[PDB]
Amino acid sequence: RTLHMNLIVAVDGCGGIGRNGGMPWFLPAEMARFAKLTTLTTDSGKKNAVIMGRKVWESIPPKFRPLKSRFNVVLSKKMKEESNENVVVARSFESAVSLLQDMENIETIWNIGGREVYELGLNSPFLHQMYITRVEGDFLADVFFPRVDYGRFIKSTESEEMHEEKGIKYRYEIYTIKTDK
Ligand SMILES: NC(=O)c1ccc[n+]([C@@H]2O[C@H](COP(=O)([O-])OP(=O)(O)OC[C@H]3O[C@@H](n4cnc5c(N)ncnc54)[C@H](OP(=O)(O)O)[C@@H]3O)[C@@H](O)[C@H]2O)c1
Ligand SMILES: Nc1nc(=O)c2c(Cc3ccc(C(=O)Nc4ccccc4C(=O)O)cc3)c[nH]c2[nH]1
Repeated sequence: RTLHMNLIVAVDGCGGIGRNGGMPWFLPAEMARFAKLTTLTTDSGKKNAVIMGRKVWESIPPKFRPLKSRFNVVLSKKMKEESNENVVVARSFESAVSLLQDMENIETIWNIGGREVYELGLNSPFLHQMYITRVEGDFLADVFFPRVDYGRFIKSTESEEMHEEKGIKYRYEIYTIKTDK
């Protein structure tokens, strides 16, 4: 085998995710949870995969650019091939998903996004869960999360407190596709 593609995103009050090619906020604790959720595997020795658009890859600091302990797939029609063994450039979403499903040591595909990547994942058969961090307020984003029918999902009822860093408040949400749930 089973292979799950889980989308992971942090949206503001207007569903915005990005502003001026970068993120509208800095939340170290939320980013630490992101790294944990996208890195940990039930079977050690197996790895997780992160599939991202070109602009997300460019928004990752070059010192951390190949996301450690995770196999990196970058969708791009323009970038040259990446010589690194942990990064691979895929020219289409279907080819990227096929390449990931071929690799046996990949446990879970974490769609970390870009709007087009989020939409493609939302239409993928491997779609399992959405891990949505809902941030309060309007950060005047220029790039947004795709429109999505939450009626396709079941919202997990675990107790979710409010979190706050640097006066920025947010809360975690987990949705599971109704086909699986
Ligand atoms: N808050 C969050 O959780 C969050 C998450 C992700 C991103 N963001 C923000 O949002 C922005 C990045 O997202 P974005 O939507 O602007 O861009 P993106 O999807 O990250 O990157 C777009 C690029 O990816 C490539 N691409 C996408 N789908 C493809 C496909 N099916 N086949 C081939 N190539 C494909 C193309 O590369 P070429 O241009 O080379 O063809 C395209 O121009 C930044 O502002 C970032 O900080 C925020
Ligand atoms: N929720 C949610 N938040 C996001 O920021 C986001 C992004 C963009 C992004 C994704 C990852 C990083 C990054 O390098 N992060 C880390 C930070 C500290 C320690 C380790 C890591 C690591 O992963 O190694 C930065 C930016 C895509 N999708 C997202 N979803």
